[PDB]
Amino acid sequence: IVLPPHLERIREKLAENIHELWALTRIEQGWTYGPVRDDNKRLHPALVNFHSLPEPERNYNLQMSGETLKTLLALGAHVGMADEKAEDNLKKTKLPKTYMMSNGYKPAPLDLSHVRLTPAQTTLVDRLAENGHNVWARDRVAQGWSYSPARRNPRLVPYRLLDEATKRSNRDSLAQAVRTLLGYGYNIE
Repeated sequence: IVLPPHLERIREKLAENIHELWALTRIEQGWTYGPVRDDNKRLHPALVNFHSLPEPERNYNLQMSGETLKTLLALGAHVGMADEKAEDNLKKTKLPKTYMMSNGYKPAPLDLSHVRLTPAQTTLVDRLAENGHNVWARDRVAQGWSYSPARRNPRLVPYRLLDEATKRSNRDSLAQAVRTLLGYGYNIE
């Protein structure tokens, strides 16, 4: 079931904030920019503005954001605009210059400190995490979705096989995705 047209804008904004959060998480752990990945020196080429990612990487991120939204809908959630003023009123987290990369990129995820999941929303985050298509893309160090010798990609690790710490990282990523939607003024019921 394709993503409804009225959720296409939020698919883009969601992917952008997920990238900012991912980049922050990496930079906290000592990662810095370089054009070729180096896991010993912790250099990563994705520590750039979202719009400056290679098109295939941007497209993958948009696909993953869209599949969070489609999985919410498959779980029966009602997702719709409720507060048209919320987006204008959003602010970004202002990090110190110690978070800026050599290319001038500094992450600026949304300040969602005011957002509080309702019980039904907490339950939807839990059901997203437990859904059979949820994976940890271990090489991307990120939550993602897998929707369709060796056919399967073992590096997309099903949630049910993760150790507790990585389950917690995966679930928290989905919590921030849902809180991002709420921050932009969507109700989720």
